[PDB]
Order: sequence, then structure tokens, then C-alpha cells
Amino acid sequence: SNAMNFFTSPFSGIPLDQQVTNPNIIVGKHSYYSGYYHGHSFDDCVRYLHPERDDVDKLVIGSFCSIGSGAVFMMAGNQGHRSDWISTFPFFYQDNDNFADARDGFTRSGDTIIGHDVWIGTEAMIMPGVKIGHGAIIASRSVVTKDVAPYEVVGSNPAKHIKFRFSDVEIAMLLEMAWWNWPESWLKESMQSLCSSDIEGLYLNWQSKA
Amino acid sequence: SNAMNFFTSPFSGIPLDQQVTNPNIIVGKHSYYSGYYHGHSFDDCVRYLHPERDDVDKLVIGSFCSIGSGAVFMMAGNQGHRSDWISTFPFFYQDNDNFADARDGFTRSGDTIIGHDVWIGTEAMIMPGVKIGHGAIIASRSVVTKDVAPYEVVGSNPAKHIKFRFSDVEIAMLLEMAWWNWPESWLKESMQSLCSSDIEGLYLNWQSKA
Amino acid sequence: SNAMNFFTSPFSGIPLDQQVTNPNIIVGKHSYYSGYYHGHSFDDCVRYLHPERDDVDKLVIGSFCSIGSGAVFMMAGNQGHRSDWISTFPFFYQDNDNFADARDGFTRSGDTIIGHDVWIGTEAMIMPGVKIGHGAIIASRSVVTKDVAPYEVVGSNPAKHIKFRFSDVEIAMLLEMAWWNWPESWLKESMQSLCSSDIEGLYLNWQSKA
Ligand SMILES: CN(C)c1ccc(C(=C2C=CC(=[N+](C)C)C=C2)c2ccc(N(C)C)cc2)cc1
Ligand SMILES: CN(C)c1ccc(C(=C2C=CC(=[N+](C)C)C=C2)c2ccc(N(C)C)cc2)cc1
Ligand SMILES: CN(C)c1ccc(C(=C2C=CC(=[N+](C)C)C=C2)c2ccc(N(C)C)cc2)cc1
Ligand SMILES: [Cl-]
Ligand SMILES: [Cl-]
Ligand SMILES: [Cl-]
Ligand SMILES: [Cl-]
Ligand SMILES: [Cl-]
Ligand SMILES: [Cl-]
Ligand SMILES: [Cl-]
Ligand SMILES: [Cl-]
Ligand SMILES: [Cl-]
Ligand SMILES: [Cl-]
Ligand SMILES: [Cl-]
Ligand SMILES: [Cl-]
Ligand SMILES: [Cl-]
Ligand SMILES: [Cl-]
Ligand SMILES: [Cl-]
Repeated sequence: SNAMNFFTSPFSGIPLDQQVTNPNIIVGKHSYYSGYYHGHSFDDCVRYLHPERDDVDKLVIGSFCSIGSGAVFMMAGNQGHRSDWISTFPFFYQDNDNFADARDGFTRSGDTIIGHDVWIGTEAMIMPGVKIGHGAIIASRSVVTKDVAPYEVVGSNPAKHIKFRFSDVEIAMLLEMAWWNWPESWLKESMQSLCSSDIEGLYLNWQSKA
Repeated sequence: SNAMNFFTSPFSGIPLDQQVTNPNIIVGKHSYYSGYYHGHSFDDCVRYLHPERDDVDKLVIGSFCSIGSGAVFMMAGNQGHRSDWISTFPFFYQDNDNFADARDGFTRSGDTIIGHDVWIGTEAMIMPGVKIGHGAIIASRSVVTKDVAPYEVVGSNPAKHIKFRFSDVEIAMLLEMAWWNWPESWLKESMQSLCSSDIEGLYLNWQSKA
Repeated sequence: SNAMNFFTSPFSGIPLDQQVTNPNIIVGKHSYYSGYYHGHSFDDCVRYLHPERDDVDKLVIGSFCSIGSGAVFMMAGNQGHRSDWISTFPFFYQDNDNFADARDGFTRSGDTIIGHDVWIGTEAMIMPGVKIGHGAIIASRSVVTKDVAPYEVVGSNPAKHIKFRFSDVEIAMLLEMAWWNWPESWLKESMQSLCSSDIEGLYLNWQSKA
């Protein structure tokens, strides 16, 4: 058949919970990664995450997330580089008798936590320990060095505030609704509402039901 | 012979009209792409451009263009992500019975139009629908999210104004001359002038001939 | 054995003087490159550096340097593109009878010099002719278009000043000490001091010995 069968969708992709093999990566349902233009699966988007240790920083990703091609998740902390020390060269991790009495410069940064309904643009890099709130949008080629508020749009290198998707009242409504945790039958009933800007109307409907 | 035969030139490269296979990519003569450090041809620099549909955004590139290695041309619009909607997750493009009544969130951005004599730095990303005027210079690692004026130099992420190559009078002279549309014999006669900053002198010469 | 044997360390890597084949690349001892997530060795991090000519810009890298994965070193000057000329299209490097009388637009930028104890973040791009002082830190995804002072931290695209690692007195102490040139026995004795922020204490100790 056509050469289109070789390609993958720009609007869709392989779900995360159908390709992740690293046990230190927690992913929610329906979250996918469309990485045709970088070959490797999502496991290789996560850099230097030890898959056999339980005392390392973890990568947690919510549900209904969209991750563009070539996204990078740094998961090794400072990688043994102490800027406050005299040298950033990791003497502790070079097998050399002259470096025997070096101190370990590795420092954890905490878990990298991606919320629900997060849109991560293509080739965006997420620094270790970064928390990204629900509904946030990471622009393409962004370098996220700080936390991102829920439903906040950020971009540039380093990532800085661009705008909020909705007003504070609407954001509060979505955070209380938490449609990502609704039963599958509720999403099927509210597909037309979820594909619109009418947050206040859906919030009033959700109040009567629950 | 030497290992240099395996390499490709940093000053030159394979012309675009000698390697482009996607019919939705319009390229001018002499425009080339030097992509040794990214392997793939120029067709893979253009991301998610359907090669079998005539109702999609097209990529138009002028003549005498220089495109560095790893340049990216996003050609899929918003890829079904509506930031103004409640969720950016493209329910319409996931085959799931619970998403049957979703609305299509895809929105075209218009054709990406690259003018004549455009220098695109290596690993620069061009967002969908961006128009770049004649003679503009795209710095390396740029993320061009807005239109670029003729003979404007832009850089950074997102791309912002750096400078104009020449004065407004000189730019007007070059836009009226349009040497990229001259016969091949006129360029051969004016090779020494085209390789200099003497725009006003060449404009006076072109007035007497035409 | 384990799948960990296939991987390489994020804290360490193959030393530069154990993998560099290009004779126009001068590297110091202990400097390494950890490029697991980009496949190629350090020779392919250096772009368009002619390995058989002695009249080109050279890449000089000091000792005890840490280079992240995917770092890029542009080593071809302007690549024949003269922005001050009428056209940036390199007519001189296209074999065409109509371009026979073109002038050479190539211009060298000088040697790219990386000092000692320089930490270069992953996927950072170094423009041609850039000098980076001792102890500087190049943040990830940086585009270094200008010189970097010793022990200066820079980031963003284009790279701009973030901070200095230490005070002017401490920087002067480290530049006079130059521990990267100490005998191997001196580093083994001062491993605990090099893995700390006590620059002034080590400077007082070094004064008594030398
Ligand atoms: C150049 N390249 C590698 C391509 C080429 C085409 C695509 C696909 C596509 C492109 C543009 C569209 N619009 C403008 C509406 C819609 C779909 C596509 C292909 C297959 C597919 N499936 C297998 C379901 C889904 C989408 C992706 C990458
Ligand atoms: C490291 N690497 C992969 C390389 C190595 C060398 C080159 C080439 C080159 C480099 C520097 C030059 N100057 C400083 C003047 C001029 C030419 C080159 C090679 C072949 C070629 N042709 C086949 C025509 C044209 C140019 C490119 C990539
Ligand atoms: C996912 N992936 C490709 C990986 C997975 C694991 C690593 C390694 C590692 C990761 C996290 C660590 N901590 C949090 C302390 C410590 C070491 C590692 C592996 C081998 C090795 N050697 C061969 C010496 C040294 C380090 C690197 C890449
Ligand atoms: Cl993508
Ligand atoms: Cl969260
Ligand atoms: Cl994207
Ligand atoms: Cl923070
Ligand atoms: Cl901000
Ligand atoms: Cl290039
Ligand atoms: Cl145009
Ligand atoms: Cl370039
Ligand atoms: Cl615009
Ligand atoms: Cl601007
Ligand atoms: Cl790295
Ligand atoms: Cl130096
Ligand atoms: Cl790094
Ligand atoms: Cl400078
Ligand atoms: Cl600055």
C-alpha cells in the first residue's frame, strides 16, 4: 500500500503506557509521544534515568499528555558537577588513583512531575526536578529550568511566562473538576464540551451531576 | 582516494530541485541544503507535510537560498491542538469509542513562504505559516514564530529583530532589481558586483541596461 | 550481564585525547565527552573542520573539561556567506560557468579556544572564533556567540551573562594557582580541597608549598 503506512501521525502517536520500559517512569493513560523525526521511542527521550535503582529521581507524567518529537527529560540531577566547588570536573567518577580521595559531587534534584493535559512542544528540554502543572503548554524548543504553573504557557530559552490559557476562575474550575479523572462514560458525554472554550458551562453541568 | 570524498561542502550542497520529492514543496533554482551532520535529505527537514493532499499548507522556497544542516520546517499547523479549548489533547485523532463525538481541532496556518536569497542558519526551526522576505538572514538555532521582513536579520528563541542588512533605499533598490530573476548571462556579467556591498552602483548599472 | 554495560556514564565519558582523530583539534588531558544520546564521537561534534589543512581555524580545548551530549563546535567561519555583500549565496563555491567571476566570500573567525575546567552543557553550540575562559560554565542549549570570561556562567540563545562562580579575588587566586597544571601528586593531595568551595584556604596552602 501507500508510503503513508510507514509514517506516524502528527496529531497522535504511540501511547506512553504502551512503550515505556523504564520502571522509574510513571505515565498516565492516553498520554502519547509522536517522535517520528527522532527515531527512538520515549524511553530514549528520558536521559540518564537508572532503570534498576529505587533511590533516584523519578519521572512522573499524567494522563492526556501530548509530547512532541525530540523532547528531552534530564533525569540525572547535576550529573556530579558542583558549580559551587572549585572545579566542575567530577573527580569522584573517574577511575584514577590520583582521584581516590575526591568527594561525590552528585546531587539529586527531585522528581520531574508532569501534570495532566500537558502539551510539550517538539524538541523541548525539561531540566531535572521541574514540576509542570495541569493544563500547561510547553512551547517548542523550550528549556524549562523552573516550575510551570497550571494552565501556564511558557516558551523561549530559558523558559519564561507567556500567558495563562484561561482566567483564574476558569483555572480553579478545571482544577476542581479534574476531567482527567472522570469515568470514561463522562468524557464520551462531554466530548463536545471538552472541544470548546466553554469552561464555565461545563463546570455548571458538572456541579449538577456530581 | 581521500576521506574528503565522503564529506559534503559547508559552502555548498545538494540543490533543492535535485532532491525534493514531496510535491507540496516548491523550490527555486540553485537553492541548496548542506545537511551532512543530520544525515537525512531536505525532505526530512520538512515535518508532517502530507505528500498526497492538495488542501494542506505548502512550503514555497525561492531561488539562491542557503539552508544549514538540521533546519526544521513545521508544516502541520497546530497539529490538532487547540489551546483555546479546554484540553489540548486531540481526542478527534485517537481511535477510541469514548472519543467518537469529539470535534476536529486541526487548524491550518497558511503556506510557509521563503523568499529569494534567504540564508537559514543551521538547526533553525520555522513555525507554520511564517513568511520570510527576500534577502533575510535566519541565525542558527533560531525559532521563527513571526514573519521576517525582506533583508532583515533575526535570531534567538523566539526569533527577534537584530538588524537590517542595508538601508531602506538599498533594500528598495534590490527589491526592484530582483537579480534572482535576471537571465543567467546578466548574473555572469555582474558576479563581481553581486560579491560586494555596492548596491547603489549596481542599481545605477541595471537602470541603464533595462 | 546487565543492560547497564551498554550505557555510558552521565558523570564520566571517553576522554578527548583517547578518541580525537582530527589533527586540528588540540585537547588536554582528562577532558571527556559523554555523548550517548547522539551516537557519534567527539570528532562529529566539531563541524566542518578540515583535517588535512594547516591554514584553517583550529579548535583548542584545555584539560579537565566536561562536554555534554550533542555539543556543537562550528569550525568553518562564515562558510562563505558575506552578509555585507548583496547576496549571501556563495557563488564562488558552486561549480557553474555563470559563476566563474565570483569572489571568495569565506572569512576565517580565528581559533576556537576552550580553557581549562570548562563545563559545556548538553546540546550547546559554540560559534566560530569564540574564546571561553578557564572555569566557565556553558549552560545546556546555549548558543555562545561571544567570548566568555573566566569562571563566568552564561546561558540562553544567544548566550548572555548569568553570574560569576566566585568573587574577583577568588577568580584571581584560581588563575594564579592553575591547579590544572599541578603535578598529579599535588591533585591527589588536594582532592578534598578541590571538591569544596574553600578557594581561599587552598590558595593559602598553595602559597606555602610553591
Ligand atoms: C512527511 N511525513 C513523514 C508525514 C506525512 C504525513 C503525515 C500525516 C498527516 C499529515 C498532514 C495532515 N494534515 C495536514 C491534515 C494529516 C496527516 C499522517 C500519516 C499517517 C497517519 N497514520 C498512519 C494514521 C496519520 C497522519 C505524517 C508524516
Ligand atoms: C569534518 N568534516 C565532515 C568536513 C571536513 C571538511 C569539509 C570541507 C571543507 C572544510 C573547511 C574548508 N575551509 C576552512 C576552507 C573548506 C572545505 C569540504 C569537504 C569536501 C568538499 N567537497 C566534496 C567539494 C567541500 C568542502 C567538510 C566537512
Ligand atoms: C537510560 N540510560 C541510557 C542510562 C542509564 C543509566 C546510566 C548510569 C547512571 C544513571 C544514574 C545514576 N545515578 C542517579 C547515581 C548513576 C549512573 C550509568 C550507567 C553505566 C555506567 N558505567 C558503565 C560506568 C555509569 C553510569 C546512564 C544512562
Ligand atoms: Cl511532533
Ligand atoms: Cl502537578
Ligand atoms: Cl509539537
Ligand atoms: Cl522553581
Ligand atoms: Cl517568567
Ligand atoms: Cl551547515
Ligand atoms: Cl516572500
Ligand atoms: Cl549555517
Ligand atoms: Cl506574523
Ligand atoms: Cl522583534
Ligand atoms: Cl550529557
Ligand atoms: Cl582561554
Ligand atoms: Cl550536561
Ligand atoms: Cl567577542
Ligand atoms: Cl551579557
